Amino acid sequence: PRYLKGWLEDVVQLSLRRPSVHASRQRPIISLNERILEFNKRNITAIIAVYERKSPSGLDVERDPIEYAKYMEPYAVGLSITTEEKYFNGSYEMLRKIASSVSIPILMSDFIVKESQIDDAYNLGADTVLLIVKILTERELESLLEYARGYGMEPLILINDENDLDIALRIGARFIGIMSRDFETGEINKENQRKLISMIPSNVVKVPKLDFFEPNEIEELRKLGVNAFLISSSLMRNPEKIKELIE
Repeated sequence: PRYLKGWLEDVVQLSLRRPSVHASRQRPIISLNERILEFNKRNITAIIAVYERKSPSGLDVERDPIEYAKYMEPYAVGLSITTEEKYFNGSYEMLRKIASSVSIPILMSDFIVKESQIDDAYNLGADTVLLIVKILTERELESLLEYARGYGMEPLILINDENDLDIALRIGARFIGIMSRDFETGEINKENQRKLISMIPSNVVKVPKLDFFEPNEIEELRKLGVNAFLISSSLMRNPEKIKELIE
């Protein structure tokens, strides 16, 4: 990985030590990026619903992992499940149980720094994985991208700034996610996100991450050629809102 400090260094050190899981895939592979293109062709808004394990406050808005996934299955283009344990309270067992319960694409969201983590994703039933440019060297990103494609996965490559985007385009990323929060400060900056979006070539499948939204904001981004949306907070607090993004 790159030279890091703070909690990002801490989670990288944890991920380097993550034991590989002993599981056997009993699930087809459903390409998430290609399903997004199918939704685009049918003019159906493509929402990747982000599941969060625990609520950040005492408000009892926690969702059962299976009920949430089953609720989203008829509407979402895919699901994002976070398997990081220390800060996000995820687990491999939670991913496995969700994947055996639904038949739509599952994105494994974690801090992937070694090949065995992609093995884990495949063996547990995930259809693709998240790769984060900021924590990897250019050559590590290239290697892990080729490695995931050897499983038939097109990973979602997550960028935060102009340097990230430059690397991603040069290595031939076809599936790019754009953060709305700054990586170093945690502050939401929709303005910087829209700037990066507008620089991505049209033939790349591009996916901004959004916590909250207004319906008009979605249409404006779709107008720029955004292909799909990663949405978290608004759907955890009100899962039924996904029905308002489709109809």
